[PDB]
Formats: sequence, structure tokens, C-alpha cells
Amino acid sequence: MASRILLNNGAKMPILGLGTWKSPPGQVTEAVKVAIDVGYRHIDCAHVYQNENEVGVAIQEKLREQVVKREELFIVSKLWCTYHEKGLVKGACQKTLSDLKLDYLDLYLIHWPTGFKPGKEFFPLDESGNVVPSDTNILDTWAAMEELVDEGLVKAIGISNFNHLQVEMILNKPGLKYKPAVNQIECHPYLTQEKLIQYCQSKGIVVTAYSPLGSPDRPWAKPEDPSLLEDPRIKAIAAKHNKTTAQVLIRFPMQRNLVVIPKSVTPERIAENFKVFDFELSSQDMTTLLSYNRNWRVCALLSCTSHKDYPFHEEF
Ligand SMILES: NC(=O)c1ccc[n+]([C@@H]2O[C@H](COP(=O)([O-])OP(=O)(O)OC[C@H]3O[C@@H](n4cnc5c(N)ncnc54)[C@H](OP(=O)(O)O)[C@@H]3O)[C@@H](O)[C@H]2O)c1
Ligand SMILES: C[S-](O)c1cccc(CNC(=O)c2ccc(F)cc2OCC(=O)O)c1
Repeated sequence: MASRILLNNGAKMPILGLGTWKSPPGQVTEAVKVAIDVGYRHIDCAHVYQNENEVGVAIQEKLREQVVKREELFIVSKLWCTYHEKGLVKGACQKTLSDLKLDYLDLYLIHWPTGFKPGKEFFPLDESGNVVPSDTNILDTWAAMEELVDEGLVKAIGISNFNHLQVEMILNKPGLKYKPAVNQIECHPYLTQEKLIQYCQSKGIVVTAYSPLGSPDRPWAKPEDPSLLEDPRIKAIAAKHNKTTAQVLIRFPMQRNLVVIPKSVTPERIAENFKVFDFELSSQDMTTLLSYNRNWRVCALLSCTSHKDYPFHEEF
């Protein structure tokens, strides 16, 4: 299938990218170098991942080596929750640009709808363990994101972990200048997201699926949690197609017109995960994978369940 999807800003976005959350700083430079060498053109980043400098080393080296031109890359980062204030957005973007060695981002996302008190700590807590919110309304954060487009720092802006009412709040913003190009959300066979995906696609917003393999390295994993990569039903579909379970899990969102961002620091897996443009899941396979939904979330933002903008109380 086609390698890129057209965004509502007129630019094309590669449907397969490399994730970088949890990629160790001493391994992510080589991971991104390998990824670019084996065909990846989209890297998903974030300031909160604390490894953008090392990602940037890889990008810059492959640009210097002329393995790829800047216009061929699609680099995404995200505004962390402690920078939702109007006066902090530009500097947060600029710090990400400096770390990544870039003079623009292809896409910059509001990482979560929840703003937190600014400061050094990424999760400021009160003495009782609750996250300390910011009063900055997300519409005002959106206006600050729009300024970045108009200053040439980013080509597109979008959102992440927004529920459908929060997307709708942006779309209904008075004086809205740029619609969100993307909503990046958790999506896999155990959290299939039919309702939110349909809503976003109907508005021309492209959906990126994160944790497509179920994030087996997530720090809060428990032994009793479900495991996509070990699910015998998914292994059976993979075996039938002579592919790995990971390859099925990556191809699944692609066939839903989603972008997908599997993470790996393992060279062989980085290459394997990209080899998903040479086979097709049947409609029956797709419906079967969808049937595994259990509304199970890797990323529930649990310290934030009383924040006014916590996204996961709503059904979708
Ligand atoms: N917007 C958000 O709030 C948000 C939240 C979560 C994730 N994300 C983004 O989405 C990306 C992907 O999600 P994720 O990191 O949570 O998890 P994931 O991509 O679902 O899974 C990554 C895990 O799978 C392993 N793996 C990768 N390819 C494999 C293969 N072929 N066979 C077996 N195991 C394989 C990796 O191991 P190795 O690395 O050791 O090879 C790692 O432990 C993130 O890195 C981040 O960029 C965004
Ligand atoms: C549901 S509450 O809304 C929320 C809020 C906020 C957040 C949440 C979840 N996360 C975490 O934890 C985190 C941290 C750190 C890092 F580095 C990373 C991570 O993860 C991945 C992404 O991307 O995020 C939740």
C-alpha cells in the first residue's frame, strides 16, 4: 500500500514510524541510524522521553551522510504537560528543535490534554500525591501551537490522548486557525478505538496508533496483564501469513488508514517491523483482530484521574 497519508495541512506523513519512548539514551542513536538505513522516514519523539538529544545525533548524522534529505524525513515531537502556558510553548518547542538538531518539526502535538504546574518536575505533586494542574485552558494552548506554525517552527500541529469531546472542543474553538492534523492515541487489538477513530477520520484528522505491540516494556507492567505478542490467536494469524506477530500488529492499524509507531532498539526488530508492505490481512482477519478489544490501556495517566481534563472518563 501507499507509504504516506495526506494530512489536512497538505503535507504527506509516512504511515510507519519509529517510536522512542523508553529507548535508552545509549542505544537510541544507533536505533534511529539503523531505522533510517532500513527505510524509516518518520520518527516519533517527545521532550518527556529525555532522549531527544540522542535521537537528534542520529538524524543529523544521516543528513550529513546524505543517506536522506531533510524534506524526506517526518519528525514528530510533543509539548509536555508542564508547558501548556502561552509564554512557555515557544521555548519548549525550541528546546526540542535544538535537541533534535532541526530547524522545524513536521508535526508537533499537545502530548496530553492535561496541563500541569510549570517547573522542573514533569509530574508536580502536592503533598498527597496528586498532580498539580495548570489553569491554562487547552483552547489557549491550541492558540499557542498555531503561533508555532505561523513562525515556521513546525509544519503541522496536532493533539494526543484527546477524547472525542476534547477534539470537538478544538474543532469548535472560536477563531480556530489551524485544525489539528493528527490525534495520536493508544490503539491495538485490546483497545481498538472504533468510536474515536471514526470521529477523527470523519473530521479529516489522521489518527496515529501508539503502543501497537502492547508496550511490553512499559514500566508498570504486571505479570497478569494481557500480552498481544503472546496471544495465540494473533500468533495463528501471523503463522497463516508467514509473518511475525509484531508484523501483523503493525499491519493491522495500517489497514485501518492509521499511522503506526512501533518502538524498538533492537536492530533486527527495527528491520523486521518495517517489512509490512508486502502482505495483506483479509477483511476477516481485520474483523477478527478487532474482536479482541477489551478496553485495556497501557497509558492511563493514573496520577491525573481528577484533573479537569483527564481524557479517559468519557466513553471515547
Ligand atoms: N502520545 C503518547 O502519549 C504516547 C504513549 C505511548 C507511546 N507513544 C509512542 O508510541 C511508541 C510505541 O509505543 P510503546 O513504546 O509504548 O510500545 P510498543 O511499540 O507497543 O512496544 C515496544 C516494545 O516491543 C518490543 N518489540 C518491538 N518490536 C518487536 C518485535 N518485532 N518482536 C518482539 N518485540 C518487539 C520492544 O523491544 P526492544 O525495544 O527491546 O526491541 C519494546 O519492548 C512509543 O515509543 C512512543 O514513541 C506515545
Ligand atoms: C492518564 S493522565 O492524563 C497522564 C498524563 C501524562 C502521562 C500519562 C502516561 N505517561 C507517562 O506516565 C509517561 C511518563 C514519562 C514518559 F517519558 C513517558 C510516559 O508515557 C509515554 C507517553 O508518551 O506519555 C498519563
